[PDB]
Amino acid sequence: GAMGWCIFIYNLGQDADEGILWQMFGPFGAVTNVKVIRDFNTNKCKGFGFVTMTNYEEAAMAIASLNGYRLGDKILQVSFKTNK
Amino acid sequence: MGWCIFIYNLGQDADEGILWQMFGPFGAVTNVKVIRDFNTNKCKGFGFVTMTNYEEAAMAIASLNGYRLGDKILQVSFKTN
RNA sequence: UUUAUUU
Repeated sequence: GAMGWCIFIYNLGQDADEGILWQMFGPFGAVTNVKVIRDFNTNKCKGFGFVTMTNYEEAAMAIASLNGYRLGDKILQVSFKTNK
Repeated sequence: MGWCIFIYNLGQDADEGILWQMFGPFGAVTNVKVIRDFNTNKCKGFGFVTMTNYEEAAMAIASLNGYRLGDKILQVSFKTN
């Protein structure tokens, strides 16, 4: 719908930035927003972020390819965002 | 803040209650956490306690290291970087 | 075997 679908990415590095998210997700389809969550005191990435994709089937393709992807030396976890 | 204490060789079913019961008697404790596998939610075998007072943390460590928890011998120490 | 897990 209008909100799109929100994807949660875990196991980003301390120097990860929005550019790394756009680059990873952009290829699978329309991406409308990205955000890296950063540590209040250090300004480093706390290790996770969010990407909003418009179309469910493109979001599902992204998650299938990127969940388990090795970025630097860490195995990413990616899935649709849950509440909290 | 306080002094962070590392506890290794916790079993799968270990929880915060067991850590509170062990370390509580030695002095002020402000946090306990058991580390769990994100998927299975089973304790991965270690946890942490934060105690406020350096000398009380020392006493807990010297007293509890080698403590037998179920079938397992615990390793307790000041947390390393 | 030394805690970033959902803005």
